[PDB]
Amino acid sequence: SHMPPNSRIFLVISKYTPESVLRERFSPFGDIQDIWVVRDKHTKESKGIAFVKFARSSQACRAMEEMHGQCLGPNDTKPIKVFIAQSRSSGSHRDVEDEELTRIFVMIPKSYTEEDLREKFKVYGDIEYCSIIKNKVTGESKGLGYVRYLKPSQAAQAIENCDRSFRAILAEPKN
DNA sequence: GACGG
DNA sequence: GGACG
Repeated sequence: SHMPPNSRIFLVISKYTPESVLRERFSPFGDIQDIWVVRDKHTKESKGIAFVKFARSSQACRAMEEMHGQCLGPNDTKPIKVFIAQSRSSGSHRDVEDEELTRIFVMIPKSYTEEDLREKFKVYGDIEYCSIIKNKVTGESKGLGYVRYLKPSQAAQAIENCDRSFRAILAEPKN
């Protein structure tokens, strides 16, 4: 229902954009599992808010990257906003920032240098920065590393496609 | 502009 | 198994 994480997008749309237009415009980006136009309890009208759940986080991220800022109708004045949605549990409505989506955390052989890591992970997208966690006295690698990509979908692709022995997960922010 | 079926 | 002087 909510698996995998970061596979649901949050939309700020026109109150007059129906679910069918969301399906037509967002289905190219992946396997849609649920489209949900949020309606006001008292008027039963759209609040101008929607959720779209995709089968993969990479699909949700590509949808966000391509569709944020687009318009969906002639009567629509403002562009739509598309974010990765917060979970139902907790998630105090705060917008997920791109910095929380672009960096992955991997287990790697001790022999890897930062350029070895970049070589193995450049195939999933444009890498902004690679680092390896080392003993800062001796310089020896602790076998853990970070890869930050330019786009959230690139980090999602890496997590979904790289060898399972890397144990690739989204990296928590430092603070 | 944030949570149903 | 797992975290950034």
